[PDB]
Amino acid sequence: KLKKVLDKLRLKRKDISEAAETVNKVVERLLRRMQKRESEFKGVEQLNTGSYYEHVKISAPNEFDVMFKLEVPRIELQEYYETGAFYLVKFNPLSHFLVLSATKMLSKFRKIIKEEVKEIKDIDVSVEKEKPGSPAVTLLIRNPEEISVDIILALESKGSWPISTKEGLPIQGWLGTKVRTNLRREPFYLVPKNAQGETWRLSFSHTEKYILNNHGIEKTCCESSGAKCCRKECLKLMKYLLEQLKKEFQELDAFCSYHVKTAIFHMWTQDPQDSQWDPRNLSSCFDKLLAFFLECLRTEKLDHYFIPKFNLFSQELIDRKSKEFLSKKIEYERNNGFPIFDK
Amino acid sequence: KLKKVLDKLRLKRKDISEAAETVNKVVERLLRRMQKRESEFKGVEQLNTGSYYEHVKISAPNEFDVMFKLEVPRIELQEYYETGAFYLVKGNPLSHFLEGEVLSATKMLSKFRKIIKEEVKEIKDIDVSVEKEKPGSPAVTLLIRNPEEISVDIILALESKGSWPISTKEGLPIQGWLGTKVRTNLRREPFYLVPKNAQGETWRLSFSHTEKYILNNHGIEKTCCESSGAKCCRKECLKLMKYLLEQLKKEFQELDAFCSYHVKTAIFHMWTQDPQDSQWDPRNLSSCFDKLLAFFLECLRTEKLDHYFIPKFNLFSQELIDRKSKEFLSKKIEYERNNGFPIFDK
DNA sequence: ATCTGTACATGTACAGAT
DNA sequence: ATCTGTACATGTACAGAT
DNA sequence: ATCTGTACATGTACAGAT
DNA sequence: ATCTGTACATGTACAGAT
Ligand SMILES: Nc1ncnc2c1ncn2[C@@H]1O[C@H](COP(=O)(O)O[C@@H]2[C@H](O)[C@@H](COP(=O)(O)OP(=O)(O)OP(=O)(O)O)O[C@H]2n2cnc3c(=O)[nH]cnc32)[C@@H](O)[C@H]1O
Ligand SMILES: Nc1ncnc2c1ncn2[C@@H]1O[C@H](COP(=O)(O)OP(=O)(O)OP(=O)(O)O)[C@@H](O)[C@H]1O
Ligand SMILES: [Mg+2]
Ligand SMILES: [Mg+2]
Ligand SMILES: [Zn+2]
Ligand SMILES: [Zn+2]
Repeated sequence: KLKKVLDKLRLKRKDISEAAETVNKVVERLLRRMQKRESEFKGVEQLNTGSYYEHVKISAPNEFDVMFKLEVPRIELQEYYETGAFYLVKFNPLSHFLVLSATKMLSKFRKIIKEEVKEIKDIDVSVEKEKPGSPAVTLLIRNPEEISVDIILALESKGSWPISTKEGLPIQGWLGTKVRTNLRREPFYLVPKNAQGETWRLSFSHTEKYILNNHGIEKTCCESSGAKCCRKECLKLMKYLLEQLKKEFQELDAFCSYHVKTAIFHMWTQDPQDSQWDPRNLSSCFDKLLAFFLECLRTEKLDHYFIPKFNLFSQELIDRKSKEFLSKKIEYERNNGFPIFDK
Repeated sequence: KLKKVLDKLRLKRKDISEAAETVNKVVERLLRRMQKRESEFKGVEQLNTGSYYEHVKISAPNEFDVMFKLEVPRIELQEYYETGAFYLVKGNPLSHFLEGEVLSATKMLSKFRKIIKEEVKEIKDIDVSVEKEKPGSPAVTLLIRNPEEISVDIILALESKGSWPISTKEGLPIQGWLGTKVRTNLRREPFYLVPKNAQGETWRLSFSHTEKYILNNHGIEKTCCESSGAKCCRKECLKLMKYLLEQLKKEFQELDAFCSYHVKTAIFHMWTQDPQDSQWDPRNLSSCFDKLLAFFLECLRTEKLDHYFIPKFNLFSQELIDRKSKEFLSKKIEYERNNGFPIFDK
């Protein structure tokens, strides 16, 4: 039933092989260009993020997310009002992006990438028209197949995480206090998503990657000498429900995969035991996930998992209309055996 | 009953405070000295090991173990006659300890020892001498007196960052317990060679750093023994077993061949055999301790206790310990077991 | 003026003390 | 149930060296 | 400072056993 | 239908060499 759906959603090794071989060619070349040429981004380092690298990518290997992270000296943050997620950066190579302007820096980053792509004749690859606000430089590759790659500029700070995250990452009952303390000793990242043009947003893609690949209360969850859980499978099913709904109804344009990822982090925290995510109980697990996501919509509350004061479902970010709309559509699919899965 | 014993065994904060304040003074000074002038041990780094740093030290804070580890690039090992544990190592600073390519353990240890003795002489803050050398030991042992007697084993160590030696490939069977990711990461840590004998150029592998990790990350659940997790009795069983041996050892010299490492090894095997945190419930301390004794007794009777990291190395081989010694310890354990542990009452 | 090995600053888990 | 000392990991400041 | 080699985890694909 | 074993593929951390 849902096994049958996950089978459809499963990526093929051949497709993975071909898609990766190309994406890596391009990314390696873009990365080479940032240092081996005397740009402001010399020393920038690669960090693969998102669904493909978490092993929760569904349908096809056609969307890849990569951080080009840049370690910066002693940095001063100032929270953009009380948003929790957005900051101004303050205090050498970067002088010419001065307060460090996100858009000015992103523009140069973008300009370089556009130049390097022009010089690529191996592969059919253009640079997508800029979406204002967005921190990505998006590449549209065509093998025969359409593949998109988000190159995300990132500042890496080695200081302790900003105050807004102090109560974030409530993994203590699930992954534990040692894991949490160690995770919060990793750097934090700022990406140039706006709000305006000088605002950066916190990024925990590196932390989310760790969590995805170390998601059990037991150290052996999903390992060769351990028991398989269905945590990732539920994430996939939920992602697919949204993807399918999103491509049918334009009313759902305000919703994205990060909403679902956030909700399931909360579910995993609420239901820490690996036994509460037994493969045999895939149906009820998926169901309790839907129920939870519906409560978030109804209460208009979905807190950033790392930044509790940042509500992704705040009125200011998404209309009541949009939420009620998605509620009805989810409720419908739920109470009619998920017809949309059959497409 | 056993809670009451563990209460006695528990260290006091006051004693910990005083003992540590002194030990650290001495060790910091000894370590500072190694970095001086054209010392062959410049770059040597500190790594605290053993029971005190694993939180399984019992009775008093009176024995501390410290590795002074020294990174040695481009190093070639040759296993000493298929033993698994022992190896030969082959204007550089260590040049002075070589015998045509071969790094002498004893020559190196001797210099190490000489330096330490010299540095201790110059300490008048604290009452601290250097214990007479124990044959078949890699340690330089300090006897500090505070008022109270405290000993500190300074252990010379080579640090190699290469892959662990072949003999350990089947070692550390933690896959069903701590997992494959933990194991892979652990085996990416360096391995250590200490100058224990067999001859004067032989070194022995050391996994004290790994054992420390295991002790402090001993559960199948990541929250085992944490503030938002469930307490197990794994460490408590180790303490009780250590105490049984310590008490027996200081009464009967027949038990001189036995050490705390034997019990530590046995319990690593027990933890592997019983991976679930529920199999080590605090409420079931008695049966947990009992199954541990039963296991240790089987090891003695079958004369088999494999090094947890080096499976082919049997710590209870006839060549290391007499049948007599094992049977003796068997009877004494069996006795304590079947008479309510009278020796705990001392 | 810049660079650096060393010491310190900051944070938390663990366990003992209250 | 809360509070506190020690160990340990990671970041950063800086007197002495260059 | 950069690059390659090695080991193994997380996947997929599929046959034979249950 | 599911489970187990093997083969094949990609990702990633880190050591040793340059
Ligand atoms: N903080 C960030 N760290 C890393 N990458 C980021 C971050 N913020 C944004 N990005 C990347 O920028 C591109 C566009 O982002 P938008 O902010 O315009 O909207 C995001 C996007 O449309 C959607 C899905 O993101 P992603 O492709 O990473 O999803 P996935 O988890 O890989 O799954 P699938 O590819 O299978 O769907 O989510 C939106 N979004 C909103 N907030 C966030 C956030 O904090 N992190 C990530 N996405 C977010 C994208 O490439 C995005 O990754
Ligand atoms: N025979 C041995 N083989 C391998 N490692 C050993 C051996 N003996 C001791 N060690 C290592 O040296 C460490 C310190 O030795 P020591 O005898 O002090 O034991 P311990 O675990 O500290 O317990 P305690 O000191 O309370 O008896 C041990 O924890 C272990 O890692
Ligand atoms: Mg993605
Ligand atoms: Mg000790
Ligand atoms: Zn799992
Ligand atoms: Zn425990």
